[PDB]
Amino acid sequence: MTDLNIPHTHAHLVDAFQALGIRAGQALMLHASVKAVGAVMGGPNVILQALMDALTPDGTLMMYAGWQDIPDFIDSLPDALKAVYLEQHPPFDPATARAVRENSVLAEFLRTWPCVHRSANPEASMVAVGRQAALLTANHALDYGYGVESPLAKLVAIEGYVLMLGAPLDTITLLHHAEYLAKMRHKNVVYPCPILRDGRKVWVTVEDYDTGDPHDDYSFEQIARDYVAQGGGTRGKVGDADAYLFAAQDLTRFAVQWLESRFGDSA
Amino acid sequence: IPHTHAHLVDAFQALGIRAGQALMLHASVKAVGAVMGGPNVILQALMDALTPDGTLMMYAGWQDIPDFIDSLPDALKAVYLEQHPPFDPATARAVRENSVLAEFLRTWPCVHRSANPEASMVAVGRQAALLTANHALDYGYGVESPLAKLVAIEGYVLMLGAPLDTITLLHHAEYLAKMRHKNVVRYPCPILRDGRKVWVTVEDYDTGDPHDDYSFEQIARDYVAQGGGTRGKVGDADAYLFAAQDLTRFAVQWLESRFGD
Ligand SMILES: CN[C@H]1C[C@@H](N)[C@H](O)[C@@H](O[C@@H]2O[C@@H](CO)[C@H](O[C@H]3O[C@@H](CN)[C@@H](O)[C@H](O)[C@@H]3N)[C@H]2O)[C@@H]1O[C@H]1O[C@H](CN)[C@@H](O)[C@H](O)[C@@H]1N
Ligand SMILES: [Cl-]
Ligand SMILES: [Cl-]
Repeated sequence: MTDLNIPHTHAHLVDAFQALGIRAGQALMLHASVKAVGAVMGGPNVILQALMDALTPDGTLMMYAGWQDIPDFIDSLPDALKAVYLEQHPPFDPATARAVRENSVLAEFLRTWPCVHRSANPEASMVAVGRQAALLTANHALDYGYGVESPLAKLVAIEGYVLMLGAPLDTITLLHHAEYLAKMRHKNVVYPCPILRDGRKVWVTVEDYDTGDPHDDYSFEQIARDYVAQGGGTRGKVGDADAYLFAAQDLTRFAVQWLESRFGDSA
Repeated sequence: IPHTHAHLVDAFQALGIRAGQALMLHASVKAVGAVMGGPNVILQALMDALTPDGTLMMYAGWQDIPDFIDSLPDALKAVYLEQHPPFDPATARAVRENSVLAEFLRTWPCVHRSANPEASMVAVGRQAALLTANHALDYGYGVESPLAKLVAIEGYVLMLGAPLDTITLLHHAEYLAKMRHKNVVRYPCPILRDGRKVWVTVEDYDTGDPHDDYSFEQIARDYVAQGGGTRGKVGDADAYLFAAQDLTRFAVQWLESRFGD
């Protein structure tokens, strides 16, 4: 066994974020495992407070939220059960829809922050605070939620960064944007979703690339590990966690080239 | 100055290796750095710390297992069925990834190797026969397996620069866990029976992909984060030492609370 630490302070997390390369005004997408950072004096919100302190109010912080309770599976239910879901399941409400189960404690904290913004796409919904929170989350199209009209696309375009805080590299949502952009020999295209329109629940059909299964013989772990191996990003400790800092545009470029050279029209 | 035998012994003991322990090793020889006398000195140092009363195991598998023959042209499959050699524990090579040390261990005097081709384990030391004996061909990571026995004798898993995703013991956790759905595989394999090649059908849980929305890295990272195991440097490698019983219990709970029915 390994015993818990004396709790990390706000100031010592700011120092570590800066030592890693976080700079004022950057736009960051964070993937974190809170337990991996270790005990923090004041709890997990201090992680976010420290990171925004390193970024200043001129910086921007975004996290993937999705929607834990999306009823995207109801076509597989028998007719009577499906009818029950159609009538009784709540719509996606950006104010109260809970983020996906894993590695999302900080996303849920971010939702109680004043001036938080949440994008409109339920399954692909992102949350953000800071200078470009509105810009990044605006007009997130319902179809192809990781594509050209996504917060991921905008993060790449404003040359933001991805910060890994003890989360496995294959949870980098940006890699779904690489899948979207890459010209590949086989893609799976897929579902119902209740949303709010003028304050009333309406069911819509969302069209997207499948993001549950890969489009071919690969895994996100493979791409990311290949990226780190070739020098991508910077590394450093943040609390007890091993942290990685990646340029969004570079990683996206690398991943699209990775996918196209194996399964693309250049293979 | 390459790492000396003594330097590695002291690092193993600093990490928590002790005389008499039964240990499964997962290593990346590259990660350790140059060792004076080569990679075998890693194993000699570890066995020195364990003493002859200790036991050292690694996953070997079978690099050349022809479990893919049904996906070949029929004409080629027919050639495989006539000409591909059976699994022979004496000479079957281990799988290529992170296995330099497993191949070294296969030349140790008194090494034992378990009979399940795909799931084959090699071991030396006091309990090497116990661990490798009567390894069932079906469900090779299940109840009749070296992993089950490693847990029963309160052994350990030592990660020596190898990735946390490569912990074979977690396939035993997958076997044990009551989950909503587990994928079963059935595949052909030639083995030796009374000195003769016989092709058989092996049944197992899939070990190539997880049975649900998880990764082994994620489980082991959660384990470490909640205080599981010890950590430290061995040579140039990041090392982790886990108790096999506690890690299995943690991983089964982890799987059941997330993907149970
Ligand atoms: C309309 N959506 C479904 C389309 C359907 N055709 C897909 O099969 C289905 O995906 C299954 O569920 C994944 C769990 O992640 C399994 O894939 C995992 O298993 C292996 C695969 N190699 C791992 O290696 C890999 O990492 C994967 N994690 C798939 O079997 C989709 O729903 C999921 O994905 C949605 C994201 N849009 C979530 O919103 C849902 O809650 C739901 N989890
Ligand atoms: Cl978390
Ligand atoms: Cl190796």
